[PDB]
Amino acid sequence: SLLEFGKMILEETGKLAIPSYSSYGCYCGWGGKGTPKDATDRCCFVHDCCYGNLPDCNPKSDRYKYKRVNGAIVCEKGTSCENRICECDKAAAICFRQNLNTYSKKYMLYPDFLCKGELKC
Ligand SMILES: COc1ccc2c(c1)c(CC(=O)O)c(C)n2C(=O)c1ccc(Cl)cc1
Repeated sequence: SLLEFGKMILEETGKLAIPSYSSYGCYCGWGGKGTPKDATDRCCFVHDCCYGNLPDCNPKSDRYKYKRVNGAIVCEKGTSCENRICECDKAAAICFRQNLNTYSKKYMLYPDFLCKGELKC
């Protein structure tokens, strides 16, 4: 679920998901279109594609369980949808952590009109 994902993001990065990752670039949050602005935004593009692999799952609301094995995220067994949603969220949180060094506040609240075009998953 979005609330869990926000907690996983905060745990990984030390940034609050809202507002650091909820309106960032072209894909973090509302998403849709354009060339991702930077590595962090690319994390969000891939996460959007990951959710898109799961058209009959409901990632905003479906809760999954995960644990920490020392710092590593281990998705625990739930339903198929929950397992897959967890792996998508885990990857995004790790991606955000791996790209904190280039995270840029100038991309927060990035305007939709600067995000134009395709980019297939
Ligand atoms: C490839 O682009 C997508 C497609 C679907 C998406 C998202 C991004 C994000 C992006 C996000 O919030 O990070 C969410 C939440 N999607 C869904 O929830 C969703 C839910 C139910 C169905 Cl049936 C289909 C899709």
